[PDB]
Amino acid sequence: RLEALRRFRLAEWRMVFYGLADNDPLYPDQPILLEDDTFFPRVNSAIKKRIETKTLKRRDWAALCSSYFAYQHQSPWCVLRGHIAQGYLVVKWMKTIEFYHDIFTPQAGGVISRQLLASLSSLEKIAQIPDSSWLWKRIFTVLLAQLDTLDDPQFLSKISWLLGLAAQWVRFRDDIMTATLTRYYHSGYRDQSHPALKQAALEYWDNPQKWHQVSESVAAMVRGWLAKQDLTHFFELLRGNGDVDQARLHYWLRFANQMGFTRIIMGSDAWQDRGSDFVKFREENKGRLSYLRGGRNFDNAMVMQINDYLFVEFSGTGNAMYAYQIGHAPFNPESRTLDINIHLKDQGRCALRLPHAPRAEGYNKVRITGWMLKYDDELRKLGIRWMAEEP
Repeated sequence: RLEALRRFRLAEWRMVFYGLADNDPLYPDQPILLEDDTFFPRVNSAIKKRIETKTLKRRDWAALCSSYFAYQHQSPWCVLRGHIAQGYLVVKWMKTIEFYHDIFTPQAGGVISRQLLASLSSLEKIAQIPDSSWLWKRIFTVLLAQLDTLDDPQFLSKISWLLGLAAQWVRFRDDIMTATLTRYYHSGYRDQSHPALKQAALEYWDNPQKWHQVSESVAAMVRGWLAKQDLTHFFELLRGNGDVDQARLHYWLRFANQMGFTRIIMGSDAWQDRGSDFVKFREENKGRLSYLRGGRNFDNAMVMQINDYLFVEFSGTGNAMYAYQIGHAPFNPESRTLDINIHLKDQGRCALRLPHAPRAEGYNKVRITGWMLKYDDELRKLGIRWMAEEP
C-alpha cells in the first residue's frame, strides 16, 4: 500500500492516498511523519501547494487525516494540523474532520466526548482511534472533568456505565476510577452504600486497611462501608445460633464514620453452609474474611481498628471484648485463619477487658442508655464521640 511514497515526490485521488496515511507498516524502522529525515520538507510543501487550488477531489486530505487524527502524542506538529484545518474548504471528503475540530483549538475533546457521556466508534469511517493520546485521552479528560455537573437521580446509573468504561479502557481505568470517587464524594453520598465502586475499586487496586498514591479525604467515604458492612453482617447475618444482637450493633454502628480497618472472622459451620448466601458473602468481600479455629462451631469474631486502639468483638452473648494496642497484637488481622484462644482471647497480650453489662434498654441514636451509656462516657470524657455527618 505504502509504495506511493516513491511517486509522492511528484507533489488520481487514490494514487497519492497511501502516501499520507498511517505510518509505517511497510518500513517500521521509519519514524513518525514529521520526524522523517528525508520527507519532512516534502510533505510540508506538497500539502501546502495543493491548498491554493480552488477545487479538489483528491483523497490525500482524508489520508492526511488518518496520519494525524490517529497521531499519538499531544503536541497541540500543528503545522499540518493547520493545513487540514483549512484544507477541507477547497475540496468542497469535507466531512472528514467535521466534528474533529468541534472545539477548533489545540485543546481538543469537545462535543465529541458529549456524545458518549450523554465517539471513538462512529468516527472510524474516516480514521480509527484505538490508541492515540491526541483523541483517546483528550476525549476522556473532558467527560471526566464534566462529572461536577449533570443531575443526580441518574448519576448513580452513569457510574455503572462509567465503571463500564473502566472495564475495557485499561489505561483510563486508573484515571476514571481516580476521579469517579472524587465526584461521588462531593455529590452528597458521603455515607450511602455503592457496592459497584466498592467491588470495582478493590478489584483494580488495593484499598489500604494504593489509594493514597487519590486523596485520603475521599478514600474514607467508601471505607464507611468497608466498616459498616462488616458491622451489619456480623451482628445480623453471623449472629450464630442466637438472635440478632441489636444491643451491640447500634452502639457500634454509631462510631462508623471514624473506623479505619475492619475484618470479620467466620465460624466452623459457616463454611459448612453450602448455601450461596454465605458463598456470596465469602465472595463479595474476598480478601477481607478469615477462618476461625479453637472455638465453637457457631462462634464468630471481628478485628476492629479505631483511632487509638484495636478492638475485638465476639458473637457469643456474654463474652467480654478483648482490646489490643494498634500495631500490638499476637495475630495478623489479614491472616486467613485465626484462633479464639491462641490469637483473639490472649489475656496475657490483650489490654482492656469490659463485659457488656448492665443490660441496656430504650436505645436510640442520639439518646444513649445502659452499659453503652457508660461505654460512651469512658470515650466521651477522653475524645471521639457521636457526631452525625453533614446532612
